[PDB]
Amino acid sequence: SSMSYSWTGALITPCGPEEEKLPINPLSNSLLRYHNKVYCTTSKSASQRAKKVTFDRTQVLDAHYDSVLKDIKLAASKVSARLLTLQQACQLTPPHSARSKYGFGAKEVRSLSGRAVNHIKSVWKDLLEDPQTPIPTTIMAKNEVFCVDPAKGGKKPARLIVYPDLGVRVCEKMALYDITQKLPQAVMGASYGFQYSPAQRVEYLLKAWAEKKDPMGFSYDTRHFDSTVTERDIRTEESIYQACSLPEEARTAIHSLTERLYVGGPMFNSKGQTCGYRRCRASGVLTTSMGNTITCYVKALAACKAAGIVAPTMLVCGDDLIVISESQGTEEDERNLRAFTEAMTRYSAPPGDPPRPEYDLELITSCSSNVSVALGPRGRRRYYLTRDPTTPLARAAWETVRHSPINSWLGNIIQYAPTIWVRMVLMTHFFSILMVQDTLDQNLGGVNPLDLPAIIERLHGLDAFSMHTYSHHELTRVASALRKLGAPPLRVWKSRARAVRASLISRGGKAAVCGRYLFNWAVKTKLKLTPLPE
RNA sequence: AGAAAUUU
RNA sequence: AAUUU
Ligand SMILES: Nc1ccn([C@@H]2O[C@H](COP(=O)(O)OP(=O)(O)O)[C@@H](O)[C@H]2O)c(=O)n1
Ligand SMILES: [Cl-]
Ligand SMILES: [Mn+2]
Ligand SMILES: [Mn+2]
Ligand SMILES: [Mn+2]
Repeated sequence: SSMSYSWTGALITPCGPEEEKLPINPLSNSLLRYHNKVYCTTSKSASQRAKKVTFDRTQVLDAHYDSVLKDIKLAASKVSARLLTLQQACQLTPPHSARSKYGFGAKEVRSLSGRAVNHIKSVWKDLLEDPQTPIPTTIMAKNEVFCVDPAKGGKKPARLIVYPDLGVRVCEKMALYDITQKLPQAVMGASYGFQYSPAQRVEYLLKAWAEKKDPMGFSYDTRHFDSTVTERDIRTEESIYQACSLPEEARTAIHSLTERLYVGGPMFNSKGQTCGYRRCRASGVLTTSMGNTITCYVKALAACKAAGIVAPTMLVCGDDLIVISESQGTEEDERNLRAFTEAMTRYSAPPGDPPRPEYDLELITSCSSNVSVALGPRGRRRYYLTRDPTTPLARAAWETVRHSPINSWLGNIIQYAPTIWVRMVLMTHFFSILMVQDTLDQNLGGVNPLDLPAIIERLHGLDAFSMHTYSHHELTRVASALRKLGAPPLRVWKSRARAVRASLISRGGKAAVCGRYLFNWAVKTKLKLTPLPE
């Protein structure tokens, strides 16, 4: 029936200028050599993304769907939820949120400027009065950085972002924010993945795995998920929101937002022209993340039920899920995953890469990450979270006039501190750079480099400083990513580490603690590391 | 230059 | 600020 998009043919314009690297990258030309491989998805590529997401959806549901949907509404009934004062909603607006077409931006919104508040009052009135005139949206290409992959296309075309004006964004929050805080958790219980920390994720997966007599695992992801969301899906999303205790005033706002915005509408490029019309998810609305997650969850649990998946333990984050089940033998397991996929396709969530049964936790990737294992100080197995380092390294080398990648190095150092690639490569590079600059005592994205050992202890355990004997998978993949980006191989990073280390120790203070803890892997004379007050 | 979550 | 979807 429904096409996901129609296009006028008007271009998808830039929302400002898109910078390119320079002939010298002084911060990353000692990190890696192959800068030609590091690119940023551009709005020029958006046309290509559009061709790939424009297609015809033919959803076909069934008792398993209907049944899972029922039970989900019985959960929604436990939720009571409130409107949010116009002012509270204003102040959940992020600092840089794109300005309104109507002469005010996020400074005003956030500080409750009167011009902004009246406009928002009027917009909210109009949602209550008019429950049908479609609401215009702006469409734009997301600028992300990646490493080229000649196997998988060369250069990814840019993601499409579609969003209403700022006034509308605030009103969304008024109507729905509280729901976004109660509904998913209530509907999905422990399957709601965003509720967990990475440590909890890892523990959860191991618990699910240990619980089975004979575990089987797999993951799933929908191709161009936002395109695959049907008008009917979005209304079923509404109907699930409504199944809560709500003020009547919310119900009207919800229903109006659904009908005028969420279910579809016209699209304008940044230069103002009509660009096309939309009959699927607009990734840009408040309900993007909750919608996606709940909707993926319905289809997936129905699909599980269709396929025969036994004793499923699920974990869902948007369109990404992991199911750990009781295996029924591999011959049956393959058959059931094929069925799972057929069912998901019928429901309109067709697979990017068709899934496969797995019987080892390391081989299950989801949200671009997987669990892995190394040995700890005493020799116990220590399970942790990791990923292909290709992208983070690529982003580590993204230097332009406007952008510095140092903050990425730090963010990755913290999130993935226990990984061999963070420990040997990123840390080494990061510290090495700040020492030469003489900016160790500086603050980056409100974090003090010299705090890192503490920060890493609070978040990952003291084990993150002594881990050893990384897996074959992990070693292979790291080696292979460095070669792919023209980086030194790990042995060189060993050298650079020793040098940085001694150079850090000789400075004393917290710097020396950094040198001693973050780099104890780099020495044969390995010191006994004690917990840290801070 | 969209939203949310986690981390800080 | 970082990452993810
Ligand atoms: N930057 C992003 C990335 C994903 N998403 C949402 O999450 C969905 C699934 O993410 P994905 O990483 O599998 O990308 P798709 O190719 O499935 O669109 C997208 O279609 C978007 O609706 C988003 O809203 N903003
Ligand atoms: Cl141990
Ligand atoms: Mn997807
Ligand atoms: Mn309604
Ligand atoms: Mn995904």
